[PDB]
Amino acid sequence: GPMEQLKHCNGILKELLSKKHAAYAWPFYKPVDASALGLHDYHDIIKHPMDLSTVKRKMENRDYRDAQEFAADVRLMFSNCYKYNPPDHDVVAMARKLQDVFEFRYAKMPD
Ligand SMILES: O=c1cc(N2CCOCC2)oc2c(-c3ccc4c(c3)OCCO4)cccc12
Ligand code: NA
Repeated sequence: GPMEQLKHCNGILKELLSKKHAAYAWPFYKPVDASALGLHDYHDIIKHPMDLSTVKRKMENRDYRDAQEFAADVRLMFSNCYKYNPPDHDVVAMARKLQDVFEFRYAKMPD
């Protein structure tokens, strides 16, 4: 059921935030600070910002009703990176590596 599947989602989230993946997960830890990064068009291009700290707060607050809602947010965060940047940027390479971790473990969710 949704609560058990959400436990698996919480496990995935913990893994994505763990030292194991820190070499490529770090960009996704906190909301993009567009002003600090000089990305003055970021919020014109990205209508729905997302990041792992926001996903974690939503999980902790029981905001996600099912695993599909959680996965849509995680995928939104990666898609924003693919949308904003040229495909050969290092931040996109990091997004792709972290998304592989996410998708392969999400595919192991119990029914
Ligand atoms: O979509 C993104 C676009 C960019 N950009 C900055 C780099 O150049 C390309 C444009 O950063 C993102 C970051 C990020 C966050 C903090 C950083 C960082 C990058 O880089 C070093 C300094 O701390 C995180 C998630 C998505 C993006
Ligand atoms: Na989805």
